[PDB]
Amino acid sequence: IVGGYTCGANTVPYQVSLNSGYHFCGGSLINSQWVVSAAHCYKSGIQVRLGEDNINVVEGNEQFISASKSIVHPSYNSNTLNNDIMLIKLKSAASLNSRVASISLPTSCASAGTQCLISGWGNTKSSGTSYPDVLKCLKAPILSDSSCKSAYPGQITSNMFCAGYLEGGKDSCQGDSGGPVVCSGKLQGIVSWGSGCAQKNKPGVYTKVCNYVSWIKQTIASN
Ligand SMILES: NCCCCc1ccccc1
Ligand SMILES: [Ca+2]
Repeated sequence: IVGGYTCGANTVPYQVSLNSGYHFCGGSLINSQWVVSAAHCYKSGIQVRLGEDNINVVEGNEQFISASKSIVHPSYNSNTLNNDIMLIKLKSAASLNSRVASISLPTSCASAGTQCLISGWGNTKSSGTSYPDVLKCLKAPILSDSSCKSAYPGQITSNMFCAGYLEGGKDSCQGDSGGPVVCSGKLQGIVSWGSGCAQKNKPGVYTKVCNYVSWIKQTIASN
């Protein structure tokens, strides 16, 4: 997260860190045994880390649980990142509490101008590299579909939206991938891609979760 703030411990209780010996992507807890992330975060050997603030220190509210199954979206295209969504089932159910809680799926899509909360442990610089240990947060509005498509000609599909600031300075970045965009209490986006971070006229692109709710609900119910 570039241009954001320190969230504070456990203030984003649905935020997960995906770990394969190191943090590599975020995700969102959507019930006790299922996490939503980006398909581009797919890998073997994932441990889901719940209840994290500092990812390099054991602070007392963590739950570490191996993934038992990953399900990349049937139509994920790694070339274009269309359908950049993946479900991860936990080997055992998380113990739900204050510090570890699920986030609701959308009932309908969000509108341009709606403010959302984006969070992660990604790079905090556009001027180089610096990875935080504690969770970072950013409030940002959903941008109009036309400003998104103007920013990224030929590359935005109906399964994507842009959020942030065309002026630059405030964005998601490397390491935030797969994490949440929460608007009005619902998971409306997943950190998906962009051109650099926090650059002028290049806002972040996010998977549009409202298009996937029926797939998520059917998949969970069958698995
Ligand atoms: N604002 C876009 C978010 C950055 C996502 C990302 C994923 C993988 C490699 C670099 C960046
Ligand atoms: Ca920790």
